[PDB]
Amino acid sequence: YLVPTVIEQSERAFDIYSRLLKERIVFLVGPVTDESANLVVAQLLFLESENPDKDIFFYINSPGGSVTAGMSIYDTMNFIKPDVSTLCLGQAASMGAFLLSAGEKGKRFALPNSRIMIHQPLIIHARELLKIKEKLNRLMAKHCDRDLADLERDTDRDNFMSAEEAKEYGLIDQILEN
Amino acid sequence: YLVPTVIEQSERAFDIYSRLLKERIVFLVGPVTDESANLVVAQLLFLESENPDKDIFFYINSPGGSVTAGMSIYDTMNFIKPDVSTLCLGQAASMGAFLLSAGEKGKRFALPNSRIMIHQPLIIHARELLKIKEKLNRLMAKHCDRDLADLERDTDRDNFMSAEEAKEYGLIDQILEN
Amino acid sequence: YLVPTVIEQSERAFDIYSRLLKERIVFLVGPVTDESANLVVAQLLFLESENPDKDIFFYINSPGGSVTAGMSIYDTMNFIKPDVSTLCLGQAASMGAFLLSAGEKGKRFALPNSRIMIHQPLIIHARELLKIKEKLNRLMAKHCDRDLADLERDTDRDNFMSAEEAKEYGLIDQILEN
Amino acid sequence: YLVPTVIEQSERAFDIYSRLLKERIVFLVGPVTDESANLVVAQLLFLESENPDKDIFFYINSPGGSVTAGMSIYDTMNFIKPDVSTLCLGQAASMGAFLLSAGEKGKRFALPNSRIMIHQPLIIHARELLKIKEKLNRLMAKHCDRDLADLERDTDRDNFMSAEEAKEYGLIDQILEN
Amino acid sequence: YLVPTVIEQSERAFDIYSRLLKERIVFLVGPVTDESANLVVAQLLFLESENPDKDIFFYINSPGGSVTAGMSIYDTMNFIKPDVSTLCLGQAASMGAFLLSAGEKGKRFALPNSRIMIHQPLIIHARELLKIKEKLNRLMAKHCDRDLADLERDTDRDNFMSAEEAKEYGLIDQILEN
Amino acid sequence: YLVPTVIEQSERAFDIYSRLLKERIVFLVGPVTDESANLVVAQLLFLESENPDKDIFFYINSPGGSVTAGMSIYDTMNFIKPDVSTLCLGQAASMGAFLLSAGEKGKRFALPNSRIMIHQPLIIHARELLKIKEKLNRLMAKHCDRDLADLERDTDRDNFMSAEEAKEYGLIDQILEN
Amino acid sequence: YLVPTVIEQSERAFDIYSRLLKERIVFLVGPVTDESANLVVAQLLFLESENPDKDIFFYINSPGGSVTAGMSIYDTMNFIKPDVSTLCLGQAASMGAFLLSAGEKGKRFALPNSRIMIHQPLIIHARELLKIKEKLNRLMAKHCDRDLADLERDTDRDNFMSAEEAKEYGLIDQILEN
Amino acid sequence: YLVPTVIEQSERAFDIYSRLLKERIVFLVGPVTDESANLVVAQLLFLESENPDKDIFFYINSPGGSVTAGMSIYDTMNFIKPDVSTLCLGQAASMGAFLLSAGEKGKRFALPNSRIMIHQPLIIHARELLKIKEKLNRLMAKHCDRDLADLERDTDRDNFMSAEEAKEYGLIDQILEN
Amino acid sequence: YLVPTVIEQSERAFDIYSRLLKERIVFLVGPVTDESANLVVAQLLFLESENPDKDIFFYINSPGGSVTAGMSIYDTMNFIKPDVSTLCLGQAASMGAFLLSAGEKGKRFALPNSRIMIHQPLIIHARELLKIKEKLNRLMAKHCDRDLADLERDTDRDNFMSAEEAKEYGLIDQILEN
Amino acid sequence: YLVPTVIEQSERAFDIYSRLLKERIVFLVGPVTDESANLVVAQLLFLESENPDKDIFFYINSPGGSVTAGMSIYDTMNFIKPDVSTLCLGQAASMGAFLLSAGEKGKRFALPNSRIMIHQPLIIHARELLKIKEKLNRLMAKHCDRDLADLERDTDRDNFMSAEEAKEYGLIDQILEN
Amino acid sequence: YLVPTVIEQSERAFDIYSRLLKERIVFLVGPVTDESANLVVAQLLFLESENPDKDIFFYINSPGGSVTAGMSIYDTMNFIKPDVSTLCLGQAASMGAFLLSAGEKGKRFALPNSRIMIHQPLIIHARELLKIKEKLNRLMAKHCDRDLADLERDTDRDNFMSAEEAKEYGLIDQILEN
Repeated sequence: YLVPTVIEQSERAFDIYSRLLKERIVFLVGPVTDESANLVVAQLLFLESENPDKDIFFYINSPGGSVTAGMSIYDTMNFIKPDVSTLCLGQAASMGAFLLSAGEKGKRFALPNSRIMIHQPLIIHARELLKIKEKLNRLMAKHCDRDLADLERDTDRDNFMSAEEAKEYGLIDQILEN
Repeated sequence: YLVPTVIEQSERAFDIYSRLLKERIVFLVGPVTDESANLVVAQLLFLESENPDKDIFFYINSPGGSVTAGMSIYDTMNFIKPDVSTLCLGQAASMGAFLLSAGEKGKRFALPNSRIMIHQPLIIHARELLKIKEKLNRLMAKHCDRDLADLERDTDRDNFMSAEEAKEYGLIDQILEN
Repeated sequence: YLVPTVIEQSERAFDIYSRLLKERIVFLVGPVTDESANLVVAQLLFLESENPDKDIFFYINSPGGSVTAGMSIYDTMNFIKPDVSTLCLGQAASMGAFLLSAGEKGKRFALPNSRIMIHQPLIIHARELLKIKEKLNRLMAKHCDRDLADLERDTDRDNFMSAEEAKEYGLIDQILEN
Repeated sequence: YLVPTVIEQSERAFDIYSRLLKERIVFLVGPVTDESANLVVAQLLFLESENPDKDIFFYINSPGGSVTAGMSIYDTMNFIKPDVSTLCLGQAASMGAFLLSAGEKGKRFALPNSRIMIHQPLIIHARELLKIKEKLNRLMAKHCDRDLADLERDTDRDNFMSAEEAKEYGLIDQILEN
Repeated sequence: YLVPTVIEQSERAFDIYSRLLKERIVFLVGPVTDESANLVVAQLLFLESENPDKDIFFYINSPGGSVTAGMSIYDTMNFIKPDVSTLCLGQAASMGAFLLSAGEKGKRFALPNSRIMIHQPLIIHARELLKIKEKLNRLMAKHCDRDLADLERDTDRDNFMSAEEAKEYGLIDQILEN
Repeated sequence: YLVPTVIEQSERAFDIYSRLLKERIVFLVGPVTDESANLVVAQLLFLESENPDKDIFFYINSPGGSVTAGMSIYDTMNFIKPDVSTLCLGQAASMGAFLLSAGEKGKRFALPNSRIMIHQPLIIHARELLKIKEKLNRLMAKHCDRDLADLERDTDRDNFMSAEEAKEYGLIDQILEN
Repeated sequence: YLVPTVIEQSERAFDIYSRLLKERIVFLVGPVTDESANLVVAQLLFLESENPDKDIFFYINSPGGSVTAGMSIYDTMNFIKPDVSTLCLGQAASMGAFLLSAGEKGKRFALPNSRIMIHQPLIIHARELLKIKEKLNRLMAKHCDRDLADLERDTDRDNFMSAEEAKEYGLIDQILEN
Repeated sequence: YLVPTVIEQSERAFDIYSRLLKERIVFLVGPVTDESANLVVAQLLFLESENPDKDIFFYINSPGGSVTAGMSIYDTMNFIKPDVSTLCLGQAASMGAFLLSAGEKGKRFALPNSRIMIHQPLIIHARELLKIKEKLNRLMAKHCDRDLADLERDTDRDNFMSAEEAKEYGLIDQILEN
Repeated sequence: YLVPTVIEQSERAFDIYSRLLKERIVFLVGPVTDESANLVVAQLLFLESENPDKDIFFYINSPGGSVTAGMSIYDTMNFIKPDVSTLCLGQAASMGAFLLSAGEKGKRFALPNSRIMIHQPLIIHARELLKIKEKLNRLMAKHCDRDLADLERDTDRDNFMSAEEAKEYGLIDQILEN
Repeated sequence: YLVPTVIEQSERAFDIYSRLLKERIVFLVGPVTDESANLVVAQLLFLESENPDKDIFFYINSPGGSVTAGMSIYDTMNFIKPDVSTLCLGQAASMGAFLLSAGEKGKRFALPNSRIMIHQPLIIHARELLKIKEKLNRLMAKHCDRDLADLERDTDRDNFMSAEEAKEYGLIDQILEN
Repeated sequence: YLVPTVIEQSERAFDIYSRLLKERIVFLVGPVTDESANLVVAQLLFLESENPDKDIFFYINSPGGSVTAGMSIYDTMNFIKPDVSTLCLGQAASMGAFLLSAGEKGKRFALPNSRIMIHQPLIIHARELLKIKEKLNRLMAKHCDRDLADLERDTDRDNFMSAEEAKEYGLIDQILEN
């Protein structure tokens, strides 16, 4: 795709994504891969360095992806000093929902027509996948202020939640209309 | 394709799309994908930032695409402060028609020889697709000042509407000859 | 993937990876190949030249790769004067775990949700692979302050270790939460 | 792969390989092909031109490749005035080992965990390959201060030598730990 | 392949091939194709224009290629005023050997370990290929100061000549060791 | 695969499947396709013709398949006079479970380690698939002596039932150990 | 697929399809192609020859196919003396529905869970397809005792009819449960 | 492959596999698939019918395969009246080892150089695979007169057992040299 | 390939391979696979059954193959009562040489221009392949009346032996000219 | 290809190749492969068995093939008692020429417009191919009553001989016009 | 393609080609390949054997093919005692025209709308193809009672001759209308 160039007044020419990175917006679009995860991490590290006291807005539009790739993003967000806010656009599923729910508590947002899926399909052998299964359900339960039993019950099913359902579940704090 | 470069007098060299983005024109061409949807969103966010009080012209030439990708565009247009006007060029179908009808009421336009299709083929399981089916028919009914029953009847069929038929249906407000 | 551009204040425009290389961060992402290994080496040599007394931070997110490619990285890290610190993000497996464990003793780190695998699948004939097998187990035993017998026992199995298990094993020195 | 950009203080921006070429380091990575061989030659000719009295460091990480391509490198190294030092990183095999052994006598180096293979698989008809077979064994014998009989015996087998074995064989002069 | 950038002192940044073109070196690497032949021609025309009295060094490393493509190079070399010297690196075969032998008489060189093949496989119908066969054998005989009968005999066989054999044959004038 | 030949004493040579068809056993193995469904139908029609008063044993080992293909089998079983008994071997899922449950009431069997899935993924437009969805849930409810509400609830989930669970659900009448 | 062999008592061994052809059953399964249409025709001609006064049962399970191929079947059925009865199993769509409706009036049957689609997608230029469109709608109107206007209205939509709806439409005469 | 034909004296010509089926030998060769499993089942059912009091010899040479396919074989062997003896030739792994261990107790054999692997890789979601995991470990523990804990420990690792180790484990009863 | 049919006088028509199986000749041609190994086993079992006191001639023309597949042949030959003679035609390598050497001692033959290779490339993890490596070297040493040390030395190299060299090595007993 | 069936009067139906095998004609057509070589061997063994005192006519039309495959044919022809005559049809090259020349001395024939090539391209390593090269040149020299030096000279070139040239060379004894 | 079966009254069932072979008609259809040429030869040899005094009718419908394959047919036709008549159906080109013209003089026929092309495209090196070129032109000149100069002129062009032109040229003797 052709990525548009915009001009910042200060003049500096940036592609549209770099222009938004300047505003501390990091995008995760499409499946989480080692490469896309590392770009998210590189951007998060960069933004902390430029100003440790300013929020980072992590926009998620993603069907899922690699667990380890997603976990590198997760730990980076928890590790770096500035709060990382999250926003769900279109969808957040599997690791995408995980990363959404993992944003700074009180700053996790969704747009009204988004769909959030907490199902973790986990696809290594047979007991290595379970260590992951349990680890993710525990972290989700923590993020959601829910019992481990509730996440064990719900991350089992590929059902989507509306932004309101996700808010009540505890994955997001607010729904943004304007 | 080779994308031409034009010179803005102020001089600044831009590709033709970036030059038109400078005039607040955002293009959606071809199928709506996560990547193309995110480029539309990135452009819409950018334009709001540069001047929240100036209209954005969203030009649509698209056969359809992913629902969630289209919904990220939809919510962005509804979310950002400046009115987002829409124009149908060639065609708008499925999600393209949705996004066309979703433009700011009173500023939804079509060119005379365009063809607009409101059919929503929806192609997840079997009851997750219906949540979408109903959600889109309700939003279309809202956009069109039509009963839900009318959209349930018409989004069922892959028939195309002329710009005049779309105007009477309520998808567009005006047809532009000059 | 589109790699974002950021601006260094001094102005200089860099892609995000080059911007982090400026901060002495070298990334190894994905499988270790001759090309990716040589890029790591080129970066390590460069950084030593710019300032031999400053630490290099080598970030690893890798499932494994070629042994000889990994060994060129290993010898470069041991060869160049400045300490090379390591960090595991997401995962380090096979040669990735080797390179992680190979970082400067006292400066080998992991993030809390990473997974470290010391299994060396070794995939030449039949006795050329064993020279490698033994060489890697001896180096691992050295890195870990473990008996050769312990590495012979554990590099045999494709089990993953948590950051805490890796710390107790002796692959890493510290786990970083913040 | 994305090749990082670094800044030379003098400022000049270079990719990492060009930055190291400035320091007279030429890399041969991966199989020797007509294109990669010609890049090595072009770099060697360039470096001689800039300063005929300064050593060139030729870093080799290569499984082998075309004989004629390798011979163009070989003759260029012997032809150009400045000594061309060599270093084995990871591995040097077949033509790679040939080029390693072919470096300036007294300046042929290897890293400790590298593996050097002098086997020449030679893969033209049946007697054209032998002219090559004999020519390479004679040149190897010359480089190594070994009898033709010894190279005829050893270039026959696909066994790898450790850096110490290669040093005793006569392929390299020194092993570099620091 | 990544082509290195070097800096000319005058500063001007050039890729390594352009930097050598500045020194009047033209490279023909790999098979002769319409595109690669035209690049050689474009470079030869350019160099004549910049300075008609300075020699051009045409470096050949090529297994062969299209006859008509090779003939465009041949006529350009004969046509342009400055002497075009030739050098064989690695190999020159079929059209490559033709172009090597076609260099300015007294300035045709080879490196010591190169291999030169004058066999012309000629692969149109059946009598169109013979017009070419005869034309090339006559031109070779001219270049070599040999009888047509000798070229008819030797261009028949796919045997390689050493630089010394090529010198005695009459394809090259000198062999360059230093 | 090679299909074995066996001899019937009466002698007549049959492939193993034809030999079992002679004993009134019809196999459905693998996905239900138009071709495999028609073979089942052809066999069922044949067997009724040979003896309308003898039971037909329909052995099912199938992950699912086309609905219309499965329905041709279903109607044939209901249509032909002799009772069609069913047996689940390995698995019966989607249409396979449907056909299993559809066997003559009182003669629906499963083997102890089989797994039965009543989930109907239904993969036409959007309201044509629902006519099918409802039709299949109603027929399942009939077969199982369950409310439509129970099948609407359970055919929604891709969970497998053990033979005992299927027996309690009402899909099978008996479990056969010997 | 393996086609079973059955034995006719008279003994004669037949594959299951040939055994049913002996009972005057002709199957059309899957898309109508020139080859499958010609097999249907060959069977119909054969059966008329063996006994011109006995009905032929043409079983249809088909999504559609070539118009000309379907028309050869249609004319053969109308041409040959014995009545050709039809039965819909699973489905009959496009040309399949045409051929179903085309059976002898009073002997057109469907099984209860079949789905019949009269939509004729017609996929030549632009006016050659219309000659077909009109011809098929006229023949359907004839078969159904419906106005041309009704078929013009309904063959326009890809909706499926239940056996009862098809009976009321006039495509079939009876629905067979037993 | 061409399958040889042999003549039975009684004369009857059989392919070699059918000739051995006559001697009650059933072969499972290669991966267990729905088709190969059903052929094994068809053969087992046939053999029981011909003589319920004669042993069946099931020869296994298989790396593994589908669980449900393997379970249909397992239940058939347990279900049919005559003892089913088993023999491991070459190897039995995963489901192959399961089926080997599942033979009639006291009649489970292996050849001396065979290799038996009880590892069950299980490759559905995440808790459907565990129902299988537990079910197979329980059945293995039963077959082997071992604790569930021992199978949970050993079916975890992809290690091979010699025939003697398998005998001591309890997978086989005897090793056959002659 | 078309396999010729020949007539046995007794008349019985056989393909040429079946005709030779009647003479107790079993062929192993090409790579040893599970399927080809099982055909060899099936033939060996058959021949023992027809006459346990008559020799079987196993003709080998094979580059190698699967170890486990080869071992099933090996154990069958050792297991069945009649001596199994072997003959090398063209070549026997890897497992082919193993099976050749494994024939009945005193009846292992080769044709004069055959080439026998005892190299065992063994291509599982890293210590599972060694169990095989050692097992095969021990069996070879047994077959050859050689020390384990000699086979460890020679099965290491991909050199071919002439029939005379194989005879002296101890792989074969006799060379057959007539 | 469809292979015709002919009737032998004695009646017995044979395919045309089997009918000619009955007349002791063995065909080698196309490249020599392990499979085609083994069919030739199987036929030669068969024919010797039926009548050891009758000549076998081996018809060759072949561009070449595997050496070991060809050698199995060669040794079989030399091994079996009846003279094996040879005939070249169309061509005999490489191994085909070898096998032609290898026929019984005094009974080696060619048709007048055939082309015979003794070039042995030999396409293993580098000294394993030479053992073959020398072995084949020695056998050819034997067959032709020529010096080893003459075959070393001529098997070097891919030139074709007419039947008369082959006769004078010593590859064939006679040329057959009628 | 399905090849029809016909019944010979004597009854004997033959495929249609075998039935015509019985009438001494040999067909060459499509390109001449080693396999199709050998089938023609096998048929010609067979027919001579059955009755050396009866004509063979060789029907040609072929665009061309391999020269050596065609020459094996040519020599067989000239070699075998009975006259081989030829007939051109549809076309005869290149080797097909050669074989047509090569039929027994006075018995070479063509059908009226056939097209005969004597162009010999000859598609080896460059002088091996000419030996063929000359040989074929000489044989054509012989067949046609034309000068070598005339065939050298006309076999040069890819023009087609009508049956009348071919008759006047001398390729055929008669044109058959009835």
